[PDB]
Amino acid sequence: MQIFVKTLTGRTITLEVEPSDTIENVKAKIQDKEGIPPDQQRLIFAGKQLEDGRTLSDYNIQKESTLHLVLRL
Repeated sequence: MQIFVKTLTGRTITLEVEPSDTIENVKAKIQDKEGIPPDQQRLIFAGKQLEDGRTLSDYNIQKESTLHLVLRL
């Protein structure tokens, strides 16, 4: 399924994911597409900071949902 990742720069990238995918794997996908190292990535959805070990389905992230990417040093 397609999801959107909104960056602070104002740019939004599209990811192809499955609800069974872990947050860690999503961050890996972001690295492959944009080159941002996972340890610098903070993902936000529905006011929650997403935890690496959990899956997208755990957070009820549906298709065409938008995640917010904030970078930590």
